[PDB]
Amino acid sequence: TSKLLTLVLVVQPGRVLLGMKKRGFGAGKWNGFGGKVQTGETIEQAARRELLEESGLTVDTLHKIGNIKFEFIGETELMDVHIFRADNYEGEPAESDEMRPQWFDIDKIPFSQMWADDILWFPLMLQKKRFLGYFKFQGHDVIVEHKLDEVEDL
Ligand SMILES: Nc1nc(NC2CC2)cc(-c2cccc(Cl)c2Cl)n1
Repeated sequence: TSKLLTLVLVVQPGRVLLGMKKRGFGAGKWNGFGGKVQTGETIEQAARRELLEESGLTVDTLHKIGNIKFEFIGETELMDVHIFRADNYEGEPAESDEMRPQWFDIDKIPFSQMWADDILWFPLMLQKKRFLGYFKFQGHDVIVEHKLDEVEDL
């Protein structure tokens, strides 16, 4: 089994918008915006909705930039995460019950308080190189195996 999940990174020249998750799974980490994809909708439809609800932003075009499956040792279910880049948006970022948004300069991204994988795939996302990966975790904080390829090489 895989759980279908969406993640959106809103980017401007030199900076990325992240949100501090205030509750639930991954509470206390900065991340992009997203969540579960419901049965009967597309991955993209979920992403647009969840961005608006969590950050206040409406996006025109979402660019598909990555797909990573995550496995946790000792656990059955995988997370299938679909990652998008937004280069333009309407509205202004604002705190919601789920997320507190904040801009970070690209040389100041707080990787030590993000999911452990972000530091490894962020450079591909920032360079607009579409990618595919597979990560195996030992608990929430330790990466046992990480694999990443640009899809151009497959
Ligand atoms: N950056 C990043 N890294 C992740 N790494 C996997 C160890 C969990 C998972 C997620 C993610 C994406 C969408 C929704 C949810 Cl709930 C999550 Cl947790 N994001």
